[PDB]
Amino acid sequence: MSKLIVPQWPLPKGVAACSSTRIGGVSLPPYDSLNLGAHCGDNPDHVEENRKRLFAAGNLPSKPVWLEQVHGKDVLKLTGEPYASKRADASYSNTPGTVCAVMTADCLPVLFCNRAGTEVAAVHAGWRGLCAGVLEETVSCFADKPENILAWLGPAIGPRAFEVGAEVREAFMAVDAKASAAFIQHGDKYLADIYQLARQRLANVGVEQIFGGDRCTYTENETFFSYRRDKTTGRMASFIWLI
Amino acid sequence: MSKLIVPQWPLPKGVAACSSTRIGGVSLPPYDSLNLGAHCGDNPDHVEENRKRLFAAGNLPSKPVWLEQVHGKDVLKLTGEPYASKRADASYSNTPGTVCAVMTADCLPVLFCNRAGTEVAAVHAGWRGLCAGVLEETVSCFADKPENILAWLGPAIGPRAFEVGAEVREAFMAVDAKASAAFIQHGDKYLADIYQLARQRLANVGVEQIFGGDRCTYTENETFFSYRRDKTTGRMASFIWLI
Ligand SMILES: [Zn+2]
Ligand SMILES: [Zn+2]
Repeated sequence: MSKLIVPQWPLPKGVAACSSTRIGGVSLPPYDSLNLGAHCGDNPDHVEENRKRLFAAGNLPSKPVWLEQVHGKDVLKLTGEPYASKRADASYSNTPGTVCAVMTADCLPVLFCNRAGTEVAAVHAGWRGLCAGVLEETVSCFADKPENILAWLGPAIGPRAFEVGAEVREAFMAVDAKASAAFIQHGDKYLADIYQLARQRLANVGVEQIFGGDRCTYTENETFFSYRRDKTTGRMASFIWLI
Repeated sequence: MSKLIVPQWPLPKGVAACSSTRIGGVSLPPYDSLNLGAHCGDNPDHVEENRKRLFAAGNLPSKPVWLEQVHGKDVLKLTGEPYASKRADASYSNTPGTVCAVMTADCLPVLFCNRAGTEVAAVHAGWRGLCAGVLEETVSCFADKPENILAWLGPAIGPRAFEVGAEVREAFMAVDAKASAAFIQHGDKYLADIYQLARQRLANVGVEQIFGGDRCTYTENETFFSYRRDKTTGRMASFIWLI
């Protein structure tokens, strides 16, 4: 009964993508059902069961190439299983069968693929990496032209729960003063719209086509895990790959 | 104008309580008339006005101490504004003037107080915190004995609309098989009686005096906001305090 989100976009013929929810797994509170993360304290066998179940649900051709997400802006081109460091917050693939995966629980998941369906990419974009331009570095790994790139914004904490400090807002404006529209005042802090921020950097890059960005990990607690909300909790993941 | 629900129970001397409804406000759809929630996308000034009307109608001594409800089971004791964190789903107070409040739109609201009139508490009981035991934790905050504690169940999504998966039912039965009675199958799901579950947990702790729990936020769409019913909508709240 694993419920799986399918990105609403003109998915190209040779591309398959899926994003998970906290439902249909086997873990117990505070990671109650489909927790894919192996680093939040959950029962290690349950995490294996959840992964085994989601891979089947998603018809993944092979195991996802999990990164060592350090909230930076480095993109790891999945050229071949023999890697040095998997340390990074994005992956790019031009290889059929290889699975791009990003692990999240509030941070912005973003999936990319060219219209021809010959190259994909997955990104975990927290504010720091977002601000440092992880989306720009990902896009630049694409041989194709921005014009031909599709971007899907996965479930993340929305503009009603993503409360951030004044530095975060000033951090963004100090790169593209137009980020001012993504912040609304809420006391000595602001309510940021990570989707709006992504769209801006994406536009700056040329990517005219963007979908998703209509969910909230924090608010829809019955569907997603949320680090901001629960502190100790499970993890969801977004996957893309060339068939 | 600001129709205010008054708990039907043996209200003690120095205690006052009220619970709001969607009527008598200033908001427009999908939050038409008295929305109290400031984080559901409503017009803040309207929310600002809806709150001022209620506080007057309710004749509250001060502004309510809004919590950061995360659907957990943490209870916050209101002894001094400088608080480490506001993250909680229940509040307790033995200080006059202090207003305990919980914001809802389906989840179970519960107000507490002792027969003496020296202790009060409010609880936002989502199904997880209810299961994880937020009512027991709230009670164990009272210096008085359960025998003397009065409990009121405010409007929540009733037993004819609160549909849940096998997980919910199982989670509850895990804690106490007796919880099987609050569930009645509907297709591949069940119909839960949140009030029934509250009463059981309340009884396990010796709370002999329980009132209310005859409403349904979902069904009575002309009186309450419903999260299950409307996806985007306002919020009601329940208030209690020592005069
Ligand atoms: Zn993150
Ligand atoms: Zn709730």
